[PDB]
Amino acid sequence: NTPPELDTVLQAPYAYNWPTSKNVKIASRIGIPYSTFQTIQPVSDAPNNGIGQITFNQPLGNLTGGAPRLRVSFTAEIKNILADSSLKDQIGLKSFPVNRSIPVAVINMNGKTFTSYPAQLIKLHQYNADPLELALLSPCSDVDEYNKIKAVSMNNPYRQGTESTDSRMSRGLGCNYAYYIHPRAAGSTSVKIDFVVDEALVANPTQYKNIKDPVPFRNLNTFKVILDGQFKPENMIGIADDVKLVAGKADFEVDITGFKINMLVQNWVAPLEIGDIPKTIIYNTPLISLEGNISSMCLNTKDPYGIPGERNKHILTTHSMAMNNVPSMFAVMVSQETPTKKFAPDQLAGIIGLEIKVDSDVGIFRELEQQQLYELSSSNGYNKRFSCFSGALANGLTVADPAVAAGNKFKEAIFGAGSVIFFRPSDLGLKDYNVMANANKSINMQVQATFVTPEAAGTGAHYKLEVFSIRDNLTYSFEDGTFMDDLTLYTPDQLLRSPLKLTDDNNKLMRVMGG
Amino acid sequence: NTPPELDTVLQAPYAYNWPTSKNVKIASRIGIPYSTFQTIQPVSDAPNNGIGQITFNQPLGNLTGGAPRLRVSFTAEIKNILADSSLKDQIGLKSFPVNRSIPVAVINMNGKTFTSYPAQLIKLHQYNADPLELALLSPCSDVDEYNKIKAVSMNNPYRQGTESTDSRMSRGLGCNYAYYIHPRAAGSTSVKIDFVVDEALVANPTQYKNIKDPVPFRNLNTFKVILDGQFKPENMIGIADDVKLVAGKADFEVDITGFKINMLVQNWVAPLEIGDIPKTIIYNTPLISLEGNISSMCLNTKDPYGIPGERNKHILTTHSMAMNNVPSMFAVMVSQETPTKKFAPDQLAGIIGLEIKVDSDVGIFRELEQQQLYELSSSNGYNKRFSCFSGALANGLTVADPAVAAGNKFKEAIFGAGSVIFFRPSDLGLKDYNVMANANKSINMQVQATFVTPEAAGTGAHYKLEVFSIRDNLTYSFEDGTFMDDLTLYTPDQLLRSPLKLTDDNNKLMRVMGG
Amino acid sequence: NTPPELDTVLQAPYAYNWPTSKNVKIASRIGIPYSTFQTIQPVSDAPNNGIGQITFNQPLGNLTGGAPRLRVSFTAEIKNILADSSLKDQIGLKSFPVNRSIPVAVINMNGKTFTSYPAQLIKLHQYNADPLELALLSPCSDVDEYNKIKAVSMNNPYRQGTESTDSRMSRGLGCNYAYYIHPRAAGSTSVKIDFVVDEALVANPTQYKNIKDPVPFRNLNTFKVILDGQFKPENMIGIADDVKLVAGKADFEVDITGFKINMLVQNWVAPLEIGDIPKTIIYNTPLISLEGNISSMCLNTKDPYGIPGERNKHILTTHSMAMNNVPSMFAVMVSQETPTKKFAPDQLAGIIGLEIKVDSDVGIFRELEQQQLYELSSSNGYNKRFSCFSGALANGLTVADPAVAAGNKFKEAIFGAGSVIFFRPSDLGLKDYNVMANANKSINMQVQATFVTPEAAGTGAHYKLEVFSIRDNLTYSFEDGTFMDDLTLYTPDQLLRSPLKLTDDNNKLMRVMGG
Repeated sequence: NTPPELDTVLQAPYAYNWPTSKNVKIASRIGIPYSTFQTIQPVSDAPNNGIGQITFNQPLGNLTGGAPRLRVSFTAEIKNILADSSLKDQIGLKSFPVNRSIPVAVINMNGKTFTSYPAQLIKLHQYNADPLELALLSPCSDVDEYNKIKAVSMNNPYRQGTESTDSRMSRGLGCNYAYYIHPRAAGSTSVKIDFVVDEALVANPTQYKNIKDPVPFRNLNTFKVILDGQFKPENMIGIADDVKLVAGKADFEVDITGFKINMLVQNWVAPLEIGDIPKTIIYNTPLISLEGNISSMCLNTKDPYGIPGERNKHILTTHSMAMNNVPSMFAVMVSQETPTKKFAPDQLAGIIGLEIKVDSDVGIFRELEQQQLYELSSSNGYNKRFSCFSGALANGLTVADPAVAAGNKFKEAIFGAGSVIFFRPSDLGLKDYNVMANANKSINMQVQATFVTPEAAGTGAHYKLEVFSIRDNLTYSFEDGTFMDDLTLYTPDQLLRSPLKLTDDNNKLMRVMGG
Repeated sequence: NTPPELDTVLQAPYAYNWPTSKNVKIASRIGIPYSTFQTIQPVSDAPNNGIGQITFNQPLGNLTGGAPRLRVSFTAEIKNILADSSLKDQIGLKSFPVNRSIPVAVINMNGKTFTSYPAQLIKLHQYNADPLELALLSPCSDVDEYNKIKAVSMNNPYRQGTESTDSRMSRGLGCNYAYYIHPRAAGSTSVKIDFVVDEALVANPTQYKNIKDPVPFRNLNTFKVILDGQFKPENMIGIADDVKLVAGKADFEVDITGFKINMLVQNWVAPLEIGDIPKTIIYNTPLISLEGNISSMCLNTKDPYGIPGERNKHILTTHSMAMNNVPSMFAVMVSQETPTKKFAPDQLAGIIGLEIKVDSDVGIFRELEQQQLYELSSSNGYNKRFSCFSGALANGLTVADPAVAAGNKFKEAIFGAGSVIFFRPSDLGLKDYNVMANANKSINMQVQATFVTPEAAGTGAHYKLEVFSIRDNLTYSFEDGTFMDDLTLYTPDQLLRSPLKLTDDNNKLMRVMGG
Repeated sequence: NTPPELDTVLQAPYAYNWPTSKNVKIASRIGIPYSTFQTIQPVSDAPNNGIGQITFNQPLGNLTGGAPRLRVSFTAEIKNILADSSLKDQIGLKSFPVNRSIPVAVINMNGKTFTSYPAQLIKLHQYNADPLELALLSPCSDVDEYNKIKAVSMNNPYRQGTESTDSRMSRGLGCNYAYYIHPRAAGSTSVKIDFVVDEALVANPTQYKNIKDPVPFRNLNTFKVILDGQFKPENMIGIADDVKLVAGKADFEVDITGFKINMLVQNWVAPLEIGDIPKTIIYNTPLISLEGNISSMCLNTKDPYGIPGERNKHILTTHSMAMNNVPSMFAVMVSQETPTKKFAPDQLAGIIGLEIKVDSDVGIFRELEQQQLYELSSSNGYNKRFSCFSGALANGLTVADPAVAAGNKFKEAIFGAGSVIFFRPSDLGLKDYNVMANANKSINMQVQATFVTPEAAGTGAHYKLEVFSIRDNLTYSFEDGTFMDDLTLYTPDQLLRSPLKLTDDNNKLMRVMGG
């Protein structure tokens, strides 16, 4: 054996590639103009507390912006605050408050209805995208890293603009959204705050994924958007966990008043320079479905801030989930189904173990510990840090401090927000090689998750294991006005025989959707 | 209608692209050496307080570095500080203090003079570039996010190295620049600080835009740089707004002494491996011009920290701006023309509305509110967050706190620094399709800006609306020694008929300048 | 002279590149599965304090993950802590604690032994890579910015998860690694903390550089890993400099107990879709060598927090370093050879000057001041800020505060961690153009470094100037099982005549190694 001959190259700086008449060109520009925005009012008066069906109906010729936005404005009254609380860096909005407040939405484009679930869509998408991309969707794009929020915490998401490390990554007042706090009298136990939130609608077939440069829709003879409006305090208002309550009150009481809503769209004539618009335009419109869920009361007997190994290992196992084709990705999370406190972070469990069954293949990922489950999820787009994901004790030295008495340990204890595990069928390493993304092949799946919860010793709460699927799904816009959508399914043999793609395509006009 | 047939591909990791003799090559390197730096002294002794004309004159054969740097050193005495003030995280330099201190500069290259205005150039460029790119221009590249700077504020730009979230993005002591504080006696009301600032000169035709990998200049038989030196305390020294004054003093008094200045260049022989240097070398050298300005006294009757809707809507409208060709970009800002406090941030207004007239087309962008104006500016390179841009109350909870009395509300209130709106002619969405970037066509423009200011109720100040143009302008270096510069102008018909560019060029050597 | 004609293009958004059947394709996927992890125990019981030889021996067929990980777990008892110290944000691990604890490692692949020095490798690599890449190697990837760590410091690397600006970039508890603090009784002067660290092995031929997507090894009939285990407290445990000691104690006393260690690998069967594995696979496996070192006692007579110009200019000059070929990069650092405090940061000097001799060419880089040395090092991958690199006083206002008495100046004074200067032979700008990266040409090098140290006046310590080389070195895996490694050397004339590469290759499957 001998090493093979390797050819040589002489690297030199790009500065020596001299700009000349042979390699320089002057650009002019056309673009999507900003003189083209219009405000669409709903067909009837929106409910003053934001609870009820809301409908928009507006035909639009030519091009319509692919990421239309909903603009809500309202007053929130927060009661049962201890008298003369400063509330510095302690009040704000929850993450993606518009889409979190819409359990279901129906969009009609030229007689074709699209039914989707924005609250579910954004619940997954918020953990699975570039933060700067998410900041263009919502002014409240930052997601909670920890299960309790306190004023001093460094990345406290209710920090004001001047008190935040990055005001873009805060949901506090004086950050990305307009607000006004009503005057607070001395001795007052309540506060009124006006809000305005301009957020992109996360619902099929909108282009929330391509919010950087969204492909517009064309020639909408019929265009309706029907929302299940659930803009209730629990889906919007956030209060830090160290805000003190009035004596004899368990939780804060919040009321939404003066609720208004409009849809903001861009509408413009296509320029002649780009040429004739093609007969059939394709749009990436992912189908998210809850494949299975199951819950149980989880009772902690031992301290969650104590020895990590002695934390109560709660187990939930789904029923068999029948699927007629293979999704491109799955998402697993264990969350508190009925929250105790309405305005605190979403209580997710720290998943410490995961075993998966697919048809006859059993015990997949059984060997994996938290670090590898984090690595797995991160490799499929999970956008947060291990301190959050793990659900482990985040401030052990603060709690272990002997100055903190035994009765106040739990109060001081702050945990990571919890786990969301994204996995693809290729990660499973199935000996059945026909089980591949977008394969037209039926399968049965069962998911068991072992997890730890942040509740104190002698207390408990209900937790639900959820398994979602993210299927590749396209929407087709035909020249005659018709809209259709379908899954992109092929036989195992087609996909196995297809050409390899180890890199991006050299032709930059090409797009490779799904997988 | 039926969905079209789509071809399939099988994606696999880059790890499976095995390195072999067929796809591996070994590199060696040549580069711009670091043994090549020269210090050029000015022709005469520089003024000890940094006020006056400063001239460099140095012929240089072969290749000269495209981004030459000015290195200033001086002592600053700050007086009227309250006795025994700690000054922790409260003293530093303003952003780009070298270029901010040069209102005009003349560079001569082989008989061709280039006249530019560095203070204007950098005032725009600081808001319109990648932060890491800007950190290579100046050690004081961080721009103010808020109109008042206080010691506690999280991104306080006078935070010391150990107290900063990112010492690169601070302008404090113990960050990117050398300094020395003279010993402070107990009871002293003044402090002396030595500074040294090594900053790239932002003046045509220097390659401040391509600071990463600048294209060098060749064979400078004549090379002169003539600066209007205005290195005043007001253009350099920063003092936090919560530093307390001596009794009976309105503002701090600052004196510059021991001012020295040199120019740092790289000069080297071109390597033979890159081949013959081409006959004509092209350089990107943007032309920034103040197209129009107008000002007025703006009196606030209502509190700026009060109801945002009731903040005084000040209006300024430019005269008709005649232009013989169409610039690629415009910039609009409303700024305080005579500052009250000399060492505080530049007070910009929060622009809440913008009406633009171009020829017979009137009322463009009238529908746009702050979020969309921010989106517009950000899409054309604006590099700061909404909390800053908006000019809105940044710390509402701190101010609304009942512990803060009515007389101290204003003192506690901190606002966003204010708006800078970048827009292209394509953003306007004009009926007249001949109005395109780099079109050789005459136009008349008028700009009206509606804005709010940060001054208290019963006070006011003078604010000037400025409308800048950023024209595409190239500098040509001919083999015989001649330098020329010209705008890159073409007929509307030429530009309309040109080939479309939806993506970057596949050939990596190709540059596409302007647009 | 006249400007040349330049061709025009019309730029337009990527949204107008409509997705159609002509430019869209649907992907399916294969990937490196997560069902494939194995835990390998060592051949004998690991030493309970982590001191001794540790050997792994495990044959592995098919594909083995190119970046195998070592997982250490242990208990650390820290004694001599002042009674009832809170220890908030004051205890954690040093950077890369696994690899720092291994002075030498031998890896056997099918009879071919690779001897490397992980502690040296990571000492350089931690300063010379993308932080997000480094975070995948170790949970303690953040490197010290300053020579002293205090609790209040903004980027204090022992900040807990909830107290960190970025928990990924902290080495504190409740961040990237599992831990447990044993209960602390009132009046206790010691604390016991369990740790678990899962860290990639940095040793030839592992793919620690390509940690994102590592190329796996194949068909290991013999696979042994022999470690010089030096998992001692000084290489792992970190204690903040403002933690107070028990009366009559000079330093903290720490000992390791319950030490265990395993190796985590991925092992899987290559999928048939990628085709036949090529005969010879190439791996990038850089060779780092200590070319020369020299030391001396460095006594500071004047205050390091005083006038920067009056700080003692210590000089160290290496002996002549004979090398038979030209390395692609060099690294220079001046470090404290025997630390005074065992659990504080590594004390590096601030290098203010650097003279280099190569053969008959003397005084290279003699003109360069600290800003240019920082620029030089950063252009070759140095990943930290000037505040750190310079070694200058980081908190001058804090120290110059008259409230701080003359005797407490040094205690308050915090300095940048110090300099690491990376330079290539092309940076030197030698007359002798045959001295190029990977040239098979012998040379003699001498390096002189002028530097300042952070020790107080009337004290001193031993500092060693180290000069490392980073040679391009490839490992070849032959189909018959054989492994070889060699430097990639060519004649000067071969490299000079090779084709120019001003940009990346258009073919994305091509790799260009070294240079």
